[PDB]
Amino acid sequence: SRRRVVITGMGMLSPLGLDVPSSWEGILAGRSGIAPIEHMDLSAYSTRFGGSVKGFNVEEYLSAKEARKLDLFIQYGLAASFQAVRDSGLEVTDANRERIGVSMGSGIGGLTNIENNCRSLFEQGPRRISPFFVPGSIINMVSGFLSIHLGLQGPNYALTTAQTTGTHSIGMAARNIAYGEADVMVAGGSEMAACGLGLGGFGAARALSTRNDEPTRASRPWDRDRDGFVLSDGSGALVLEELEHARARGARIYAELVGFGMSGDAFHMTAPPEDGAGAARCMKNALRDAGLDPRQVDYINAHGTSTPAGDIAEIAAVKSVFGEHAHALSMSSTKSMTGHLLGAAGAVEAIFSVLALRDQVAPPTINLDNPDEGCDLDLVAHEAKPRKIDVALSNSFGFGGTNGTLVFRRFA
Amino acid sequence: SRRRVVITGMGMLSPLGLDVPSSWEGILAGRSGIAPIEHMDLSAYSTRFGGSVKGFNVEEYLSAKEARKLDLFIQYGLAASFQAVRDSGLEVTDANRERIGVSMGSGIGGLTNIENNCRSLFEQGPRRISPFFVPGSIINMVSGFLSIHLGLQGPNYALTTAQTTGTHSIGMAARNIAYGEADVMVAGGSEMAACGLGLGGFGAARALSTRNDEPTRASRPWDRDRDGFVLSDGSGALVLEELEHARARGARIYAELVGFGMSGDAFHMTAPPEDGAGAARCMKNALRDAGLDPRQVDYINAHGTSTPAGDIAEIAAVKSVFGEHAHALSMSSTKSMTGHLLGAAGAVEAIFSVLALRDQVAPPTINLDNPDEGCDLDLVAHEAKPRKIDVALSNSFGFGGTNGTLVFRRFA
Ligand SMILES: CCC(=O)Nc1nc(C)cs1
Repeated sequence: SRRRVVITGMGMLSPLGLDVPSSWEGILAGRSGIAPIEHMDLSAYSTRFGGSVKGFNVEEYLSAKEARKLDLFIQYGLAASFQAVRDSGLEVTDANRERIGVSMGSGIGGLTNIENNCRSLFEQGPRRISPFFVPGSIINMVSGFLSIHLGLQGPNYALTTAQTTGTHSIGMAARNIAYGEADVMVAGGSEMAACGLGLGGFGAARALSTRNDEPTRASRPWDRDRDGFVLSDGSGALVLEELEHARARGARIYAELVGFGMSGDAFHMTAPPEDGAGAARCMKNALRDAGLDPRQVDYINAHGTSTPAGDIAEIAAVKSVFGEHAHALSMSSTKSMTGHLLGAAGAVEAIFSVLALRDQVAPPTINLDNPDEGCDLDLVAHEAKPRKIDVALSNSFGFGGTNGTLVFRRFA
Repeated sequence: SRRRVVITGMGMLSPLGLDVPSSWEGILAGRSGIAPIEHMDLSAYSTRFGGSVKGFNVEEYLSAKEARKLDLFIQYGLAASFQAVRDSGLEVTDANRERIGVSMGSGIGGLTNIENNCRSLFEQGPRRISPFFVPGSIINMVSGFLSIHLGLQGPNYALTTAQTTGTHSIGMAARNIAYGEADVMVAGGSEMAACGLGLGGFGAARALSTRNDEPTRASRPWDRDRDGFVLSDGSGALVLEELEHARARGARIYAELVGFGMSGDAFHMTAPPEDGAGAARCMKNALRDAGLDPRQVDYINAHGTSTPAGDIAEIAAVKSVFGEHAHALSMSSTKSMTGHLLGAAGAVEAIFSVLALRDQVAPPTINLDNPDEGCDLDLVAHEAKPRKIDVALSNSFGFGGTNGTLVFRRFA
């Protein structure tokens, strides 16, 4: 048998705000965090908008000297991790520090730092590359820096599974606790790829909305006028905790993490299969992991990226998995508001799924003005929907055909 | 309930050879694969040598059309994966494809692709960025492309934990099989960071040997004249397999993977503590995991990077863990010959550890002419030592104080 895993702490930077309760207020009001990107010449670029983190103050977390050494994606990781640990009330001691680990990941990592260090390498040669370039940019330094600052000696690692990183990080953090390798983990992801290489990289693949005239309307999952996803920045982080350990110290428990699914499409590098067979296997694996029958699911936080092929495959997968229950469950895409935080997408959407359990409300899919062929499920168009939710799914489907599903259940 | 995990396949690219056997003959013969780098102009760099993969033909594995769009780390990752799966004699069917996953990792990833597309972006503009830039560069696409080529629909992910990547990838892939998430995993890592950003970034942090005039003598772990690590490129992949699944198909079994440890130093972003405290925690967890008396350990394949601080911390860690038995076991650094393949160090060194069990031989530490203060263990200076090896242990340490230990033993 296996230990049960609860959420005792949550932390976040999104395009909707600098913490969870502000972000969530935005989610439930159907606000967009999408706007033209500032302080950057995007003239030669086909996309000029995204979800930026607005008014982030890194000195709330770090000295100016330590923040200077660290990619924006690491600063966002640390902010969310610190918020989450503080949200948990957890106290690290000599007695427990070896039982507390970190799995914070990122899809794309330190592009902003790689751009600046390239600028210097090409203009001036290697001798202007920063000393802190490697340790200030590599993806495992959110885990590394947080572990050093808080004295965490538990499992210390980072995942990079593109747009599935946050979901994988949280699920495999939960595995560490359930099989007794740790009692507490800080898990999620962070991303800042609304930079030249991010917008250029994804623009070159024509993966991005080019709807520059109405940036708030660009992200329209399942709408017949969608034209690709919206690149967004930020971080999610949860404190996962073994249930007995949480009860003993009198922790506030948001929800129980009951199920983790993984699967590979083994199909295509960027495109899912049309029937979502991989997402369907993953969701089944997640429900079996939880010992739940598909009928018990009430809410799904879709991947719902606003790509033609991606949005339709998720409908196919849900119909397949859930048969005569696929219309009963509510399924929204909060990317309609936040855009796609890539590796951080799963972290922030896990939090939104937890808070849909707390508040008994399905968040909206905004911009779903004209559902496409076959998109006839309860996609919670335009407006939040209060309803009964005992069990919430959060899905993530990534490049390389890598899939992740988390199942959260109400704790009482 | 926890299942046993054996090695049925291995595959490799190293500075010593284009596969495992040719690599291994180099290891046993004490050959260096370190040489001035020929593939670029490094006259403006303080380090102008490393461990290149020599004569690599990607068209032994992939069509030119696919290879062109993939970073060398990914080509190297697939070449090792393909070798390993072929060497396992495993056949992939509808019966088993859902039970076969992949976790191939990288510390630094697609830095050549990211540098070249950065060059394109600043000299020309976003219109010259390759459409294949993201899928052909991000770290999780070794696992992705492998899954697409072989039809592996099991758990699909990648770790990025710097110089620990390969050990963590292998260990967590065994935890997948152990806990029943998969029956087979292809796990390891790949690296190709020998570009301007790679040599420059590590050069700017003053971490690299500058012994440009004698590159074969540069990597000298525990020698008093060591002056930094040597940067090397390549790939290690292993087929991990549940024991009864291996027995059921008459798999040839190289050895059993009995033990995995992780720990955080929670000390420093780049420097190990002088006492080897987090390395000691990590080996103690690994040994307890394997249910072993620490006197059972015959051979340690050390991290052994040829840094002043890293090398001595290891002696301390080993002495602290093994007490007087620290004088009986043999410890060596194959990095004396391969140099440091970073996130792939853990993968090729796991294979070296398994081959040390099969051929009953401790590979040498070359260039160990004058061992440093405290470095008084059997470090297998100069020449391979034939000796009894039932239990072999492979250590890795990384930036962010992230530690990994694997324990292998002979299987009969
Ligand atoms: C190491 C992180 C990484 O691969 N990031 C990438 N971003 C792009 C846009 C391509 S590869």
